[PDB]
Amino acid sequence: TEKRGRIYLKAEVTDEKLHVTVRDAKNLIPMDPNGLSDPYVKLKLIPDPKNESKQKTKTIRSTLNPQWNESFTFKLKPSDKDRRLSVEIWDWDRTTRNDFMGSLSFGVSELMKMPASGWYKLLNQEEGEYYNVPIPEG
Repeated sequence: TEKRGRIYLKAEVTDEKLHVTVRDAKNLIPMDPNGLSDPYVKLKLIPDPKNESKQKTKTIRSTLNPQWNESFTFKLKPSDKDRRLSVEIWDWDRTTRNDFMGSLSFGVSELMKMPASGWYKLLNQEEGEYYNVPIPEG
C-alpha cells in the first residue's frame, strides 16, 4: 500500500509478439541525497534463469516524474504461457548500488486475453513479481 507512485504503460500480444510501451511515471519516491532519483525501467519475462530477457529504458537523471516514451518487443515461445512480464523501476546511482523504486507484473496468458493499458500502482519488489493494480479512477 506504501505510496511508491504510479506508471503508465501499454502491453499487448499480437502474433506471438509482446509489445510494451513504457510512457511515464509520476510521484516516485526520493532515493538520492538531492531528494530526487535517476529512474529507469527494467523489463523481463520471468522466470528468466539464464538472464536473457532483460531490456531497459534510458535513465532519466534528477526527476521523480520521468517521461521515457519508449517501446519494446519480446518474441514469445510456447513456454511463455507460464511466464510473467516483470516491470521494475530502479534508481541509477553513480557511487552506490542502484536503488529499487517500485514494480508490478502481468501474466503473459492474461495479457493475451486482454492487453494492459493505463495507470498502474507501483508495488514493492516481492509484491510486484506476482500482481498488478490498475488505477483507472485517478
